[PDB]
Amino acid sequence: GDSTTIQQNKDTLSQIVVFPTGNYDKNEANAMVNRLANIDGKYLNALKQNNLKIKLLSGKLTDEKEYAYLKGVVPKGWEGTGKTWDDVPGLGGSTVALRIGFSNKGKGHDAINLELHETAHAIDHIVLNDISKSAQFKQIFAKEGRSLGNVNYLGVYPEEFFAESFAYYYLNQDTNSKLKSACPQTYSFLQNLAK
Ligand SMILES: [Zn+2]
Repeated sequence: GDSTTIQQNKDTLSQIVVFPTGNYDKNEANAMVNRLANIDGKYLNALKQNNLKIKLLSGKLTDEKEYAYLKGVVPKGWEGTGKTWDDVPGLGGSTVALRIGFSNKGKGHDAINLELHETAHAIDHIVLNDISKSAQFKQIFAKEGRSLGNVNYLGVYPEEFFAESFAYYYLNQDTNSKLKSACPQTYSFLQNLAK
């Protein structure tokens, strides 16, 4: 095809994205925002309507004043390695905060791309009003919820199954074909949300 949808979507992301104060990888930051521009303008416009910002980081999480209490708190599975939220690869909630180079697979998380996955935790719980609670989805989540692995993440919150399957549905065609083959009803659910 062409780049027209991506050019509009990267310009819509400009309106809600926040970069570091200096000393960061500008090609990988802009490539993260391009990988998120490749998703859908309807959800990008809806997060812009909801003023939900994209915080790109290259430093301590505790250097943002909204995470100043988040120094010694220990997240699930990091007690055994002695680690805290201050060094997290990225997170989501009232805002999504994302660490350049650490949102890559295998940097202290098992997700295939944590950028798109934490962004999808925002699309789900802002734009779709947490559709992951809904019993029609839940029948499929109980059927197919772990056929793409990552089971000590996809077994903790329902946004994890949605966002990992959504990342397999957006990131690359080998992951499209793997999700279609492993979670077939889930691809038929996701196409009906996406259309
Ligand atoms: Zn997650």
